[PDB]
Amino acid sequence: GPGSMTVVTTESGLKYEDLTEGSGAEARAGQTVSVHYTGWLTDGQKFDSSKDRNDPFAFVLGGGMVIKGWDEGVQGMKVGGVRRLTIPPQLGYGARGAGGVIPPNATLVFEVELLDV
Ligand SMILES: Cc1ccc(SCC(=O)N2CCCCC2)cc1
Repeated sequence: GPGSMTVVTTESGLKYEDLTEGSGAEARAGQTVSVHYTGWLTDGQKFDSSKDRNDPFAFVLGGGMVIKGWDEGVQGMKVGGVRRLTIPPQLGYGARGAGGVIPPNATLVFEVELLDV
């Protein structure tokens, strides 16, 4: 009624959460799709807001211009759907990580919102 709430991990390691069911169409491979991305720290500190550009991030799914959690996340995400994709410190920035923005060892919380495909 009010909504669902569950967490599940994949074999790759990445994770994702349901925020808003999308009744449109799952992202296609080899095609460009516009979606909004939001980077949040372990505490909730925002370090990236696609909304800044005032437009959806249009990128080709399965091209190589994103991270594992991205390809896998969008691969399932549907138009108008919103899911919280959780990427580890290994499948994200990398062993180096950001100077002060993001720590070396920590879970990165990224929000994905499909606007169009
Ligand atoms: C603040 C900040 C500025 C530049 C970067 S690098 C962009 C990046 O690595 N992205 C991963 C795939 C989704 C789009 C963003 C990371 C953080």
